[PDB]
Amino acid sequence: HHWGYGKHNGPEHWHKDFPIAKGERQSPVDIDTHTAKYDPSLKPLSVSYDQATSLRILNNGHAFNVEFDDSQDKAVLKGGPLDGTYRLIQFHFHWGSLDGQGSEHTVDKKKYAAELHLVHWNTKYGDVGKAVQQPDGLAVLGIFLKVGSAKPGLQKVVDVLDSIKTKGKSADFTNFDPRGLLPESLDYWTYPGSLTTPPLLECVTWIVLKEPISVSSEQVLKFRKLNFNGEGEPEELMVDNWRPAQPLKNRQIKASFK
Ligand SMILES: NS(=O)(=O)c1ccc(C(=O)NCc2cc(F)c(F)c(F)c2)cc1
Ligand SMILES: NS(=O)(=O)c1ccc(C(=O)NCc2cc(F)c(F)c(F)c2)cc1
Ligand SMILES: [Hg+2]
Ligand SMILES: [Zn+2]
Repeated sequence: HHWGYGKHNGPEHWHKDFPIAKGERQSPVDIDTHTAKYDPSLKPLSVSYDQATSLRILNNGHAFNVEFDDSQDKAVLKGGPLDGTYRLIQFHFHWGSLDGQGSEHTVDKKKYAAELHLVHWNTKYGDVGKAVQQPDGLAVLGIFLKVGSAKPGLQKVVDVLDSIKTKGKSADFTNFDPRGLLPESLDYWTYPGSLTTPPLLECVTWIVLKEPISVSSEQVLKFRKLNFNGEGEPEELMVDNWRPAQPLKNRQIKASFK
């Protein structure tokens, strides 16, 4: 009665309502490190998050989004394979019920515990609504999470999850610094793709970081305690909200490093 990740409304069914699901530039994809083309013309990424203004965190029934004020060029992404300035609008995660799965993208078929997506829209389009209608409208920075040591910068997010346990719940979330979620290196792979959830619009330039960040078992456990359902409805734990790898088709994955 609406898409989800369940047996009856999961990824295998999305194509019925969103035919683009079987499109030419769908995400995520498997990154085969041996076939990725090192491209020397790729410029380094420019991540300027020092003026980032987070405002709210909400459980939307599919994942939890941390939203940022994108009214001005406060937190932007430029450089890399990008042409123009991209403003950060929100970030969310995809994760699994077990540590051996959770990521959307895979590297040489290897799945990580989770995947962080920092969503940005191209400023030349005026608003996000217009950007999703363009081939280069969005830029998503993907970061893999592996279970190991705790990530201090992630704890503030972890602590607030209790207040947004169910669908539709939101909590004020100001003064969060997204710089605390970045790995040391900004080396990346890039390819043209799409949103990984319906409407599955093919308007995204994907930039997937090579270096994952570590999070503790305890930190990822808290993600698994969220609910897909709203208050008063049957409880369904929010886990495995990831889409399986899609055919690469006529696309080439470029790498910024040798
Ligand atoms: N400036 S703000 O904090 O008041 C604000 C925050 C989030 C959104 C939003 O998520 N729209 C949906 C949405 C988000 C995306 F990231 C997209 F790519 C998209 F197409 C639609 C809009 C405004
Ligand atoms: N996991 S990910 O990075 O690929 C991803 C990022 C953002 C969104 C999103 O904003 N959906 C809202 C939304 C509502 C609409 F009505 C739209 F038209 C639209 F494009 C997006 C979905 C997936
Ligand atoms: Hg598009
Ligand atoms: Zn995502």
